[PDB]
Amino acid sequence: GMHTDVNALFAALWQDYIKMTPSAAKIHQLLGHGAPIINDHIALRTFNIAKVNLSVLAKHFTSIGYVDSGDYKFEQKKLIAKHFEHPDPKQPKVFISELLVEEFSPEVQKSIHGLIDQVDIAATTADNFIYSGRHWDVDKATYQALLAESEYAAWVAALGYRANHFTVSINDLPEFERIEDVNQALKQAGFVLNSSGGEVKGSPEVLLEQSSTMADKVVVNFTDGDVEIPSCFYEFARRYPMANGQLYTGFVAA
Ligand code: NI
Repeated sequence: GMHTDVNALFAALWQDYIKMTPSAAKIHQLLGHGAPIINDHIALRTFNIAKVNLSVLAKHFTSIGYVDSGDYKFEQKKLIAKHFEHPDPKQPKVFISELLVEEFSPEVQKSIHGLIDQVDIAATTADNFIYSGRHWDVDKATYQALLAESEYAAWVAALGYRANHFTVSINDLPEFERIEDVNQALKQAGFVLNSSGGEVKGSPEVLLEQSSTMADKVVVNFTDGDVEIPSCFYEFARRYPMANGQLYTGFVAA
């Protein structure tokens, strides 16, 4: 059955995540000097297939005190999502999204169903489910067909059930005030940041600023090949107070 302790769950999720994301292990040490770092959030992904849907993943958190705190729809990416909050403010928010499989070609829908058909339903209630990885055989052509319509779908097909990212709470870092200053320390320590949308996405005026490392790389063992792909980035977020004084809790620019 599922974890009973919130600290143990995140410990196990992080141990799994850093295997894909060595940069996160290094930056965690850099910023915290060996102390634990407060996280703003983690992000998990799935498909809207009953066996593995948003609600199934969410039970791993609502069973140990998380509360449903926000509903989101992302139209362009064909996603719905929710975030969950724990009564202890040291604990990360939990962001869980699911791809709407019906929005894709019949061929992609069949392929995605084919992967999830291989998931043992019993695995979905075990304690390791959210960091259990791949439960399916998948070949390169299947990966490419998914990738042609959805990077999200391809990522889930390649890596399975594992954290997509952890996000450091800049608010809570005792030595830093500004995301720009965290970004500068990261570059000075020899990490490279994603600079596509600009190195900082958002602004104080939209109540949220985020930045990230460039994704590390991992080898995925497809049925017909061993392919190197991007795994995960490590993210950084500063939140700002709304009109009423509480921090903005959303996940894109307000
Ligand atoms: Ni995030």
